[PDB]
Amino acid sequence: VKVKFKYKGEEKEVDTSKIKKVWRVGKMVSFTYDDNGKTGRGAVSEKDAPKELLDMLARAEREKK
DNA sequence: GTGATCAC
DNA sequence: GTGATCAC
Repeated sequence: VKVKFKYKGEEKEVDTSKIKKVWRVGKMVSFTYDDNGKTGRGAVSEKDAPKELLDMLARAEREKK
């Protein structure tokens, strides 16, 4: 599935399969991605986040340490 | 300010 | 070792 986001301003969308790290900053979801390139970075509202990313956040919220 | 990061 | 980013 895809998440569309703001960083800079050229608009963006990314397959959740290409998302390295996910975490919560306040009521915002922040993540890093890419592979062929640099580590891309993005964030979206925690309300308007696609269930999949939230699944990934939940995954990251239980990781030990 | 908040996490985590990149990019300088 | 600090600013710039991101949604509030």
